[PDB]
Amino acid sequence: ANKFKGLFGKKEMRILMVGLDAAGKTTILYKLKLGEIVTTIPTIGFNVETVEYKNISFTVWDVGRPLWRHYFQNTQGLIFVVDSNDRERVNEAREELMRMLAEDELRDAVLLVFANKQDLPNAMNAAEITDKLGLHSLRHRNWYIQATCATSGDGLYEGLDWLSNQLRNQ
Ligand SMILES: Nc1nc2c(ncn2[C@@H]2O[C@H](COP(=O)(O)OP(=O)(O)O)[C@@H](OP(=O)(O)O)[C@H]2O)c(=O)[nH]1
Ligand SMILES: [Mg+2]
Repeated sequence: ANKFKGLFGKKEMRILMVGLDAAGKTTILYKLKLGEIVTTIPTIGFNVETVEYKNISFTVWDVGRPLWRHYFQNTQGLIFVVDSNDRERVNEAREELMRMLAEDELRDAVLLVFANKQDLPNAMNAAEITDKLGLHSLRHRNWYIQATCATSGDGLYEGLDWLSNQLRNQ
């Protein structure tokens, strides 16, 4: 029994999940067990991973283009995954997140931040990640931060349940 397959209602739901390389995004995709990850290379050096099961679709790429903006406009949910143990690159994660949120095509996207790798000893917790990313500053933005360990699965249901509920009841 796959807990994610009935988590997104029955209407079309499109989610874009991005983040710096090594944040844990591909790990999350596999954990959903929603089918084969299809990799496309729309242009050399731009790798896109897609998972689709019935009404739910995840699109994934690393950050850090015209095609990006066409992916944006159809995006209802935006997930930003961050390596909570990588203090050296947390500011870079912030700048990439803020760059995406400045895009008009994502103006109405609901934002879920996965503060990933919470299993590691010296990982910043979700409150610290919230402050380092400046999420309290966000304007006209429906956002949530969820502590996760993608390799164990902890937190993934909780975050996606929050996001799905927001998308289905608004
Ligand atoms: N400790 C820990 N590691 C995690 C967690 N999530 C992902 N990882 C690990 O981090 C590395 C990068 O994950 P990946 O999903 O490839 O990230 P990406 O797709 O965002 O680039 C992988 O290890 P490798 O590259 O070494 O195989 C993966 O196993 C987590 O919650 N905790
Ligand atoms: Mg990857």
